[PDB]
Amino acid sequence: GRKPRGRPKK
DNA sequence: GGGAAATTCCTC
DNA sequence: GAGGAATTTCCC
Repeated sequence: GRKPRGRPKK
């Protein structure tokens, strides 16, 4: 749904 | 535990 | 519709 603002996971 | 980068969400 | 701005995570 709504993905917060951040750097992708490893 | 600090500095740097990627993707996302919103406006015009 | 494309660009600009804000927030979060990773490596050493």
